[PDB]
Amino acid sequence: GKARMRWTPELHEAFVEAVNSLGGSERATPKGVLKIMKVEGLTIYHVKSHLQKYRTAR
Amino acid sequence: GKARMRWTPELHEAFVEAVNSLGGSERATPKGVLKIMKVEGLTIYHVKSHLQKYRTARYR
Repeated sequence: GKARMRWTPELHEAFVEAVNSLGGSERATPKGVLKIMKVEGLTIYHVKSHLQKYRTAR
Repeated sequence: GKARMRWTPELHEAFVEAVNSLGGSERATPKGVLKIMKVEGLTIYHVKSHLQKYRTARYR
């Protein structure tokens, strides 16, 4: 049904650094995270999905 | 090895909001700020360092 991204350690680490630079999981936006990460192939849909999961995880 | 924890404008703004809720910079504790901010990797030492500077700051 849904295509999922391969969140490697390196990619997840880049994501967490982006989230933190934007003030944390509650303050960061998918678009802001996407803009900071500058990863070829990454999309809003996938960042949003991961950010929602990250918030769920804590 | 390890990233520096940089106090970006957005992370600083989150900090200031937490301090304000705790009654200002002298009344706030570092652990209280840390608990409010919920940022992965942020430690009591990062927040103490920043809060010590902010206590001496003239302006919000």
